[PDB]
This record gives sequence, structure tokens and C-alpha cells, in this order.
Amino acid sequence: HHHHHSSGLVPRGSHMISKINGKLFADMIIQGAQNLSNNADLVDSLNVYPVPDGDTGTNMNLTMTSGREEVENNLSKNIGELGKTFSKGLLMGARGNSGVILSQLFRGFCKNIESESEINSKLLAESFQAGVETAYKAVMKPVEGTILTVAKDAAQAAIEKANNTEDCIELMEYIIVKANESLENTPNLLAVLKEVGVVDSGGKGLLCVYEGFLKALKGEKV
Ligand SMILES: Nc1ncnc2c1ncn2[C@@H]1O[C@H](COP(=O)(O)OP(=O)(O)O)[C@@H](O)[C@H]1O
Ligand SMILES: [Mg+2]
Ligand SMILES: [Mg+2]
Ligand SMILES: [Mg+2]
Ligand SMILES: [Mg+2]
Repeated sequence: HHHHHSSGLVPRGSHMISKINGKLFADMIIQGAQNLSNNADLVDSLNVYPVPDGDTGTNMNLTMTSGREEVENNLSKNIGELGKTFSKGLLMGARGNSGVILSQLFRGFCKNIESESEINSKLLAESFQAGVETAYKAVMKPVEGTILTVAKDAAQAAIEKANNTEDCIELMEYIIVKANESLENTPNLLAVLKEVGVVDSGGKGLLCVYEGFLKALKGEKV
């Protein structure tokens, strides 16, 4: 077997997050929104599906900004309450296919935590999963190779990793790795992406939000 551990010492270190309260979630939202805003022109230029109308980044940015502004004006330590504020802002500001889907992903995420004051890594993962289920149900004819695919693959990664990972920083790092793998695979699912030579614009915007989430978990700003 192993050495039977009985030391009274508690491990040292401070660069881990085991609980996410409403203010940390707000910081995630704010940095995710800022990172998306900084990448909006690129995300627009990648847009080819359904139509190459140059707007995915703008659409997602405006949607996320509506959520961010509600959050900044109504902060709370209670993550469930903060999520209600964020969800409302997204849902009253959603634009484009991408912004509608984004608002539905986060509607499901936030509903899953509505009665919590803080969440751990397992509940974070479960909430990404809940968001994916809400978004697929909201789209009448889901297509693979899109923001839905990337969100789905990210949530599957989250559930697998959280089962043995208490640290939300490590969890979010892994989610981003796997979301990026999914995003790079989108042209293998959706023909126009491969023909033009781009990844999915909605999925890229979602990865920008997730990368801001990670920055906030580390106590950093975009
Ligand atoms: N049926 C669908 N299933 C999954 N994702 C979709 C669908 N339709 C659009 N999208 C997502 O939206 C992105 C384009 O967003 P956007 O430019 O806002 O669209 P639009 O200009 O058509 O409203 C795509 O990259 C894709 O991920
Ligand atoms: Mg459009
Ligand atoms: Mg478009
Ligand atoms: Mg670490
Ligand atoms: Mg690949």
C-alpha cells in the first residue's frame, strides 16, 4: 500500500482557488468580457458561418457587455445572486447567433448555482455542463463545429478533471487546453471552416471569455 499519513501540518502555498464567491465570479465575468472585447475585431473577421457577415465578435462583445454592466452595477458576495444578475444582463442584450447561444450557455450555468453562496470545482464543472444542455436545447437545429461543440468539449473536460482536482485554477487551465483542442478541430466538422481556412468564430469568442475567467481566478487583470 502506502505510508499512512498522519502529519498535523497543513500544506503551504497560496496559488489555488477552492471556493468561488460572488465577487470572484464577477471578476471572471469582467475579465472574460474585457478579453473578448480586445479580440472582437479578430473574431468578427473569422466569421464565415452561417454567413460571412463580419459580426460574431461584435455580437458576442455586445452581449457579454450587457451582462458585465449589470454585474458591475450590482455586485454581491453571493454567487447565486450575482449569477442571476449576469444572466439577466446577457438575456436582455443578446445579439447574433453567437450572442444568443452565449446567453443561453450562461443562463444554464447560472441557474445551476442560483441557490449557492460560493461554489467549488465540482460545481463549477457541473455548471458548465448545465450550460451546454441549455444551449443545445435552445437551438432548434444544432450544427457541430461551432460554439456549441467547443462548449460541450470544454464541459466534458471540466467534469473529468474536477473529479480529482480541487483547485479551480488548475481546472480552468485544463478546460482551456481542451476547449482550444476542440476549437482547432472545428474545421474537421464544418466544411466551410476548412475550405476558408479558419476556426469557428463563435468558438473563438467563447475561448476568449474562458481565458479571461482564468486570469481572474489567478487574481490578475486583462
Ligand atoms: N445552428 C447553430 N449551431 C451552433 N452554432 C451556431 C449555429 N448558428 C450559428 N452558430 C454560431 O454562431 C457563430 C456566428 O455568429 P454570428 O456572426 O453572431 O452569426 P449571425 O451573423 O449569423 O447572427 C458561428 O461561428 C457558430 O458557432
Ligand atoms: Mg449577423
Ligand atoms: Mg455573423
Ligand atoms: Mg497552479
Ligand atoms: Mg484537430
